[PDB]
Amino acid sequence: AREDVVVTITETGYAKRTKTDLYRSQKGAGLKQDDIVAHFFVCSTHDLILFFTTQGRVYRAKAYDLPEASRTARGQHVANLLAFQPEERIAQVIQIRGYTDAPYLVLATRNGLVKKSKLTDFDSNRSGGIVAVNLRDNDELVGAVLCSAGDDLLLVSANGQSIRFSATDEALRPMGRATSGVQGMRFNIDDRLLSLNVVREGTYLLVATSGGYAKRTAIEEYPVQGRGGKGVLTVMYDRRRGRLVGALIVDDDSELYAVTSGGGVIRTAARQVRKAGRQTKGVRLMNLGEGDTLLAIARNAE
Repeated sequence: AREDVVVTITETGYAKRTKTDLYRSQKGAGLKQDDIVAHFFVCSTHDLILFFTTQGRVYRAKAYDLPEASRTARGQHVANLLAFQPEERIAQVIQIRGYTDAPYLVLATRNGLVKKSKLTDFDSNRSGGIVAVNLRDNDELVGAVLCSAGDDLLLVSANGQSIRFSATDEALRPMGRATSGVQGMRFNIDDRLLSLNVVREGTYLLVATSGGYAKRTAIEEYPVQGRGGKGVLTVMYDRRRGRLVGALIVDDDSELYAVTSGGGVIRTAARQVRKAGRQTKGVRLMNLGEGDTLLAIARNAE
């Protein structure tokens, strides 16, 4: 059947689809990570869902390949449904209509590498997973975005460095799938890449530390620089406050979850998080318990 569906993927990696009309009619333990809707796509049963993995592969599924379930169900674990390799996990999910939807796919790795490929290079029904990037043994894929050569990309590290660069074809050449990435950001041994995002106007980069200190900064405050540098600070670090646990792009109406160490999952909105300068320390989340710490922040996708 060809139907309009809502595809939901939880933060924990469980997926399902629900007919749009049914989803709209549907609904003592507290919130848990399975309740976090990480991805929410209103699409067709016949559209494609691309699952980029930590091992640098991409698995495709038509939305009809995701099981039908009520809004309340978490669904089926994607790694199990799509026969991922042992220990392979979801890194990012992108819904597309077809392979001409954007000119490029840009990927980013834990170790700060980036790679652009033509989106049509992924138009293959070959086995389950296809290689999207060649990774070294101690690297992992962390981000994947659709973009054009007219876009800027933002990379953010756990130690609070950020780099924004223009993803022109001169600066970031389109490359093959089964090749290594090029340097996106340079950082210390003790650092790692948290996120990759396409810059969009009117948004904010919301950062939060393990100590629970959060802030959001207008995207304009991130300077455009050459790919591969150390970038600039996006937080004022202090040992008492901790490293970054999350770096998300939000709008004034974005809804979020704070995953605490000792109090489960708490709801927060971007509007609850203080707007401040790029090199500011952040403000402790009010709802975070005293002595509790933050494990992660997650977007509430709907």
